[PDB]
Amino acid sequence: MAVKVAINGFGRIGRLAFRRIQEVEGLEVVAVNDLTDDDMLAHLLKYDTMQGRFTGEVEVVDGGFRVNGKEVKSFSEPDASKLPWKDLNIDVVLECTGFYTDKDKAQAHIEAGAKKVLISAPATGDLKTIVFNTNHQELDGSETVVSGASGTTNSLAPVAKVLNDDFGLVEGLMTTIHAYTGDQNTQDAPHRKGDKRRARAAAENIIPNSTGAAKAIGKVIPEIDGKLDGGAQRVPVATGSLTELTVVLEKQDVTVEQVNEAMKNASNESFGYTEDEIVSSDVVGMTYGSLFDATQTRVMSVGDRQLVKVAAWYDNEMSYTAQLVRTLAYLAELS
Amino acid sequence: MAVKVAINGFGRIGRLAFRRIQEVEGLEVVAVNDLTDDDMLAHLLKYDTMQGRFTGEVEVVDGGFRVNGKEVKSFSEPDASKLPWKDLNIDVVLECTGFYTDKDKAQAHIEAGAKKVLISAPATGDLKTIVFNTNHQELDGSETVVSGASGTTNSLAPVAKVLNDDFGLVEGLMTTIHAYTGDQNTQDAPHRKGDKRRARAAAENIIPNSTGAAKAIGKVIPEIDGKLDGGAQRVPVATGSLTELTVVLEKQDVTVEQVNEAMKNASNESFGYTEDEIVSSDVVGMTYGSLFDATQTRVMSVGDRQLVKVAAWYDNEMSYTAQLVRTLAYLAELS
Amino acid sequence: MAVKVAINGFGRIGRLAFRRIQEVEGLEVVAVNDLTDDDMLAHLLKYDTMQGRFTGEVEVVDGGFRVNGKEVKSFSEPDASKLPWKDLNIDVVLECTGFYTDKDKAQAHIEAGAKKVLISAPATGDLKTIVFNTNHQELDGSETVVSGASGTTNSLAPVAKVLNDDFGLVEGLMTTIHAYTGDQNTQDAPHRKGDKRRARAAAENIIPNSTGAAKAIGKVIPEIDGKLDGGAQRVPVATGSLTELTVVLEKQDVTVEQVNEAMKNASNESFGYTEDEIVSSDVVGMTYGSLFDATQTRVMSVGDRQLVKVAAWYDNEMSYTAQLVRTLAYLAELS
Amino acid sequence: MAVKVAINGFGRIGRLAFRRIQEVEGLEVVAVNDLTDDDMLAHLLKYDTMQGRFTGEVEVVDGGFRVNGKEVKSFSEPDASKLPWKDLNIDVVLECTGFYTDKDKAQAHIEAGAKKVLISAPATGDLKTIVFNTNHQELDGSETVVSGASGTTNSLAPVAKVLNDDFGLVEGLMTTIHAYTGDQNTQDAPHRKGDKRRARAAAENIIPNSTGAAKAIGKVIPEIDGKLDGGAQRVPVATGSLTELTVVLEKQDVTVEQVNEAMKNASNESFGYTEDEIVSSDVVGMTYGSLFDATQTRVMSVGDRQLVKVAAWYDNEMSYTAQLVRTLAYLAELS
Ligand SMILES: NC(=O)c1ccc[n+]([C@@H]2O[C@H](COP(=O)([O-])OP(=O)(O)OC[C@H]3O[C@@H](n4cnc5c(N)ncnc54)[C@H](O)[C@@H]3O)[C@@H](O)[C@H]2O)c1
Ligand SMILES: NC(=O)c1ccc[n+]([C@@H]2O[C@H](COP(=O)([O-])OP(=O)(O)OC[C@H]3O[C@@H](n4cnc5c(N)ncnc54)[C@H](O)[C@@H]3O)[C@@H](O)[C@H]2O)c1
Ligand SMILES: NC(=O)c1ccc[n+]([C@@H]2O[C@H](COP(=O)([O-])OP(=O)(O)OC[C@H]3O[C@@H](n4cnc5c(N)ncnc54)[C@H](O)[C@@H]3O)[C@@H](O)[C@H]2O)c1
Ligand SMILES: NC(=O)c1ccc[n+]([C@@H]2O[C@H](COP(=O)([O-])OP(=O)(O)OC[C@H]3O[C@@H](n4cnc5c(N)ncnc54)[C@H](O)[C@@H]3O)[C@@H](O)[C@H]2O)c1
Ligand SMILES: [Cl-]
Repeated sequence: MAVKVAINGFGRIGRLAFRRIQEVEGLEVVAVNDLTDDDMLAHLLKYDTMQGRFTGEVEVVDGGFRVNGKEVKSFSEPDASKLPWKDLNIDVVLECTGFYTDKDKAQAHIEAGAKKVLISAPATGDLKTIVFNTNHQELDGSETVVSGASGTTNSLAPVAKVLNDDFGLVEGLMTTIHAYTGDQNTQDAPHRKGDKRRARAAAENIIPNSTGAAKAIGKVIPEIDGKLDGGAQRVPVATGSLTELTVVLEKQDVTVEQVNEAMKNASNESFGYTEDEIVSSDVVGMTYGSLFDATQTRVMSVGDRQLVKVAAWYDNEMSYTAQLVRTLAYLAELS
Repeated sequence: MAVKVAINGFGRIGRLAFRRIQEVEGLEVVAVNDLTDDDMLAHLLKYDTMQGRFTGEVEVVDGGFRVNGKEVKSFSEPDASKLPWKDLNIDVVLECTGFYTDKDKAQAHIEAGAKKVLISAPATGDLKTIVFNTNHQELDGSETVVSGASGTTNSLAPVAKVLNDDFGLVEGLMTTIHAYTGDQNTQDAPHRKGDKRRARAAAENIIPNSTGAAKAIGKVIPEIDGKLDGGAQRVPVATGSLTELTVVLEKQDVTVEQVNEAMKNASNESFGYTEDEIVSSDVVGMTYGSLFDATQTRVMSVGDRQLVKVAAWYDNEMSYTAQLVRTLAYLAELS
Repeated sequence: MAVKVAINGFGRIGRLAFRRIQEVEGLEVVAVNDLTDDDMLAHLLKYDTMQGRFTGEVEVVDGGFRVNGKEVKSFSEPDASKLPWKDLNIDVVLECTGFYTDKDKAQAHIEAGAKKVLISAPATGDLKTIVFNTNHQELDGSETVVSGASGTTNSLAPVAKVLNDDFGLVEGLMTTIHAYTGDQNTQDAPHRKGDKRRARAAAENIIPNSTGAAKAIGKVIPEIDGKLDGGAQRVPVATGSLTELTVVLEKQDVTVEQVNEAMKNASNESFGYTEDEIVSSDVVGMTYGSLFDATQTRVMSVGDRQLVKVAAWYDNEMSYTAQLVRTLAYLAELS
Repeated sequence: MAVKVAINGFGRIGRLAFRRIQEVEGLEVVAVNDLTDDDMLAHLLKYDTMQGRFTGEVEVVDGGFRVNGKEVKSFSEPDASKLPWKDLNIDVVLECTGFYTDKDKAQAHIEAGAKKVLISAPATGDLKTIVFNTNHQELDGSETVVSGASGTTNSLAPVAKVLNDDFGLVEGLMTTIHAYTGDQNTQDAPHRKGDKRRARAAAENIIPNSTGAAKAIGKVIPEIDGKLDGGAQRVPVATGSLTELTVVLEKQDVTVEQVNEAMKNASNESFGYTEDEIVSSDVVGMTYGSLFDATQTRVMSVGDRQLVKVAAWYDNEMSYTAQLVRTLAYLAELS
């Protein structure tokens, strides 16, 4: 039958990965783990502020919940090493808690009996960081623990690859205007990780913040390692984000048209192209990992010296989740 | 010299109580306790999203911080029983963590050496619940643990008293349209206390939620115990709230004017009166505990049967804080 | 073939009425009028911040736009008396500009050649005010200008009817906690109609405001004329709203359960029932005119005197639009 | 006595300039013009969602309003050529309506009798564009119509000057993450100027949009004419903005520290310097034209090739307004 998936952390990425799996044959979520009870899990699956009402039926049953007639087993175990993955025969854990973002920590799922772990974030340790349709083919099926990178990395990789392949990337700087996330406080309050900015009221501020997306791009595209860096501004939309990239290229006399054309030629189910004057809410729930926006391309030329600026939208939620689940499927399929 | 105050929980209420104590002679905050470091505390005192920049100078120093030339000792101790209150000679603890909202739990501060505790919230146990300028005179100086009630209770009490004194309260229902607070999640997520509504994205929803304010009004005004109940709708403003009360009265043929008049006559530093067409942002940072809005008075008469509706604004932060600090001062002065 | 509909004012209600007519056979929108060009119209139809991407294809063509292979003629004419309705054989104008909310003013469409007008708001003059599934049967086919009421009226009517039929309505008061609309300013600015509250930053305040919904309920349910009144708080969500109604009933010893069952028994495609602890975003895009929320029903009893409170959600946009289009269909079919 | 000022367009910039003039001696606002009545004007002066309650007393009087005992005459006249500026002896009109942003159009105030006009925006035609403390010394007193530039320009100019003087500006690109403003729609609607992005729900989207600030910088700093370009993202905060500038410099091996120090050395009352990890609400109401944020400086070095990124905050309202008022004072003082 299907690939057996357990989701660890039924949060934003967890539940959306659950929804998305509902429309990909060969994958079944058989178990979910988190820190709450079934009443709350079922409820947050059914209702979603940004992504909309869940389409199927959800019902609390014994030991978990039923979704469109399928039993999902649920657990409330903060220590992953104690999860009953061996008895459940879990083929892949989707690790979406935010607390196991390291090869050695995530290993706990393997000890508990899962065959492989896919982490919904950048992760430290000796493992591959994968953006689907940019470098998934670097997976060979011997990996046990894999990172699915970040929303920002997924928005940036296909854009950066085209810039480098077609024009030769000398260097660039990124800013991501990014929806606020669960890691920010509702009101000004002490922040768990001592970040004085993620401390502030999330929905009432433009908030500068760091991201590894550009700095660690070299893990996704080794041939440009060290050539990008940048940061983020977290702003008050609840999901939907934009990556602006300003670069220096080797090729001279570059034009808006050549850049846009090159992006369009690279488009697929991960990397979308648009020429419509859209805004963030238009990309909520979209399944492209990156939507290239040709209306935002600019070229500064002073004499023979040029800066090239481009921008790609991503739903930091659904865009990333759709990539995560593509990498999931590919990863499972290799065994 | 001054009354020695320690603040437990340097959060929204804690920091604002600190600010407000800066302009009230005879009160000095000598200690603060929370779960973070000085860098974070100093920072959140200096900067405040809704309430504005702190006016004085704040500098991180050894074992705490200096504010306008005064040393504040700071601690990072979750178990209150362990705080050095005896060494510091604490006269009153302002208990503003949200975790000691009960007479027996709050007792921990007394064991630790504080003479008295004032809790920035409704609290269970055998103790007095005080709304300044409605029933603060019920304090005699033999109390060790006192509750300052809630924001909503302070908004409501003075309105409820006038209605009862002047018209005879038969019964009523309340809804507070309330700013969202720190116990709501930033994004849809499991809620610590299992509340499926406080679980939702705070700044993106109208959220029905409970409040004891009306049900427990009888602790502040015994003679109307059991006559009020109601709830809240948490909405996306970061601070600033409104209490609507709909009531049945014993007196007949009541008019809008008679109600407004009676409210105006009862106005003081705690209970304000306005006839201007204001909106929530207008009351941010105000120091009335309750601002009666005459433009919102409504009287429904069918034959000889009437419903009377009124509304009072409050800054759930600063209004409550100003009331809290008035009570603190009165409380400390009684010994 | 189909009934020929022209939409006047391609705004929030106009474009959603357009979307909604795409899925109701026997109605075709053949013309649209507004104050802009086709580029803008096509665009606002394609992309909708709260209601999501339009599903079909939209293309600017000559003299209007093409939707799913169908030609829509578009005009840019502020004076309705000059629209080419006679030439286009318009059966019904859906009047959604906010500028023709009066029988005599709306008469301009009839002079221009439309057979009938349906107004997407309360309207003054000698005409029927219709809430589908509460009093649409009051239409006999001799009306030329009809009002579809307001979102609030549509949320309230079916609730008020069950209350009266099953308990005897004595009197009541309403508050609707309501998403902000286009008649509010983005920033504090002079307000076109002199309302000092609708003048304020819409997305940054809780804003009291008037509404005729309750006061004029007797146009929809004559037997309770004069027994309801109340107002609105406009709050920062971009669509989705809640009506709170506090009532006195002739029936004594009423329980929460009795009220809830009576509501459930009246449910249909206009009046939904829920027991889930939902929040405003959960109703965005729903097609019930009114969603009764059983979780919010309260009964305050003091001796034999009771106040009953209930609450019904409505997407002020899509709920109202769904009702408007049901009324449109029924209206057109009577001829 | 004082310089006589009239404010045309008592909008955000108009009212804030009015407040700010209350604390600059030698300036008196004697008259205000807009399109509303006195009730509305007085009210919007008193109450301000982001900027707070006005401190003095405001009272509607005959033919205007009284502020702190001073009579302000008010008018309701859309055609500036008809304003009674000669009878009032206006020395300067502050042109803040957004409808006279051109030398020839603004001439109308001169014909009506004003001696000089200062425009609260970029303006076309033969006139000087002034950022106070960057180029106000280019004013000689023979100017009759002057532009105060934009908030963005005022944020950018001092930053760009330091970059050019100390390192040699080769070229650069700018993005401003900007609070939404009054020219955006509350809900998705046709936009007055045909802009399909400014058409969208302002407080629910990240919205790319154009700005002349970088492109026209050469009007403020001639020696870098043509070297900058860029755009804006309008995001959901009601006021408070950030300018990010990414540049190529002549000087090689530039460091973060060198850049920051050079910015600190240039600081004055128009150009602030900070090393605190602040967020947008922290700059609401600040009087710096530009607040340089040292924590956001980055230097990307690949071999011998560098990009330098910096960022400066501004309250697009109060920062701009304080700059406008300083230019007003200097302008009037030259005659
Ligand atoms: N845009 C995004 O939200 C986004 C995009 C890509 C990746 N990510 C990453 O994915 C991860 C999750 O992000 P999120 O936004 O979904 O966070 P979230 O807070 O919504 O989800 C975390 C969930 O996991 C649960 N959890 C926490 N500790 C646990 C434990 N020890 N055992 C079991 N369950 C536990 C929490 O209760 C919560 O339900 C993070 O690493 C985040 O950085 C987020
Ligand atoms: N926010 C309001 O509108 C408001 C109004 C009236 C009353 N209150 C009440 O005041 C209390 C706190 O309110 P708040 O909004 O400031 O909460 P908050 O979210 O700001 O948190 C308060 C602080 O308590 C600290 N804390 C938590 N546990 C602690 C511990 N064990 N020891 C020491 N410090 C600890 C937290 O780190 C935080 O800084 C609550 O009881 C609340 O209901 C709040
Ligand atoms: N939006 C809601 O929540 C809601 C709910 C129920 C009823 N309504 C009512 O429907 C009507 C429209 O509401 P909306 O919120 O969709 O407004 P809106 O501002 O989005 O739409 C009005 C549209 O009509 C256009 N218009 C204005 N004058 C015109 C004219 N003279 N000729 C042609 N076009 C013109 C405007 O350009 C705009 O597109 C109002 O009466 C409103 O009260 C609104
Ligand atoms: N909002 C900002 O951050 C900001 C910053 C710098 C400059 N500006 C510029 O300042 C100008 C005004 O901006 P705003 O945001 O205060 O706009 P606003 O809409 O808030 O105020 C404009 C005012 O002009 C009045 N008005 C319009 N036409 C008029 C007429 N011809 N005669 C008399 N009064 C008229 C309106 O009633 C309104 O009060 C614009 O040119 C704008 O670009 C805005
Ligand atoms: Cl995150």
